[PDB]
Amino acid sequence: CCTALCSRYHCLPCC
Repeated sequence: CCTALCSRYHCLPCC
């Protein structure tokens, strides 16, 4: 994902 927030707010996947 983008950073860590595995939420549907960052990229979409899990980080």
